[PDB]
Order: sequence, then structure tokens, then C-alpha cells
Amino acid sequence: TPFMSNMTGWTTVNGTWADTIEGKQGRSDGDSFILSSASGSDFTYESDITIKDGNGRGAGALMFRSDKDAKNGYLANVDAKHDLVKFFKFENGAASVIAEYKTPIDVNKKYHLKTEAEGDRFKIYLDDRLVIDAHDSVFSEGQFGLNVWDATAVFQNVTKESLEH
Repeated sequence: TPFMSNMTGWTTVNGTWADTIEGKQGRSDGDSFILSSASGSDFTYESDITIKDGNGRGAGALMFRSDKDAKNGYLANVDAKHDLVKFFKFENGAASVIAEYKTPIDVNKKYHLKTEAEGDRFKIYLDDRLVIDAHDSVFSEGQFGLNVWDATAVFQNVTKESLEH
């Protein structure tokens, strides 16, 4: 398929997700989620993310250590509207920010975003530059997925690698 990933069983939670020439595209006003069947504890997880025209030109995100309905877990995003990389958590569907890094995020520019999750430590890299290195102990394991917020965004080369504890 046109979506390149080393993970399978991608199943929509909500929103509109479709594979395009450019990868897997999500589009929603508000938040939307798709989850892979794959789970992980400690890992690297990464994607190319491009925010397209449309909606609110908001955010595209990696989601990880997620429960099955994406109401609990962690996200690392690129947010064109607010020029941020944000690391945050959903708990019972409510978001709380763990750390964020203000940096220009423009529409129609490909970004690479990578998270290294080891124990309760999370390192997040934008275009291979470490931008957040923070701790949170709420969730230790769960599913991988993707999200978009007030945006159309496309994800390509979505890969994970499990790490030893």
C-alpha cells in the first residue's frame, strides 16, 4: 500500500483516515485517532508528518502507550497553529501538557518526529534535534497510533522498534 510502516492492524477510532500517495492522511475538526494493533513498553517510534491545507491547520501527532480507545496515553505532536512540539497525556479523555517547545511549524513542510520512550523518560526529536527530554510515570505500556487535531495531516514511514528494559 502507499502507506509505509512496519506496524499493522491500523484501525480508525474516530475521524477520517485514508491512505494517499503521500502516506496515511487523517482529517478532523477536533481530535481524531487511529490505532495500530501493535503495543510497546520501551521503544523508538517515529514518522514523517506534514500538516496540509484545510481545517484549522492544527496538529499531527504520534500517540503511544495508549489504551484501546485512545482515551488514555501519551502524544507527541507538531502543531502548525501554535508553532509547538507538545508532549502531553490524555487521562480519561482529558489532556494535560507535560512539556512543549516553541519552534516554527509551517504547513506543507515535512517534519520528522521521533520519540524514545524508556521507563518514565521520553526524548522527542524534531528533524533529529532533541527538543524535549521529560519524565512522566502515568502509563508504562500500550498501543501505538496517530492523531490529528483541527487539521488534515499525512503520516509516512511510521516505524517502531522495541527496546530492552
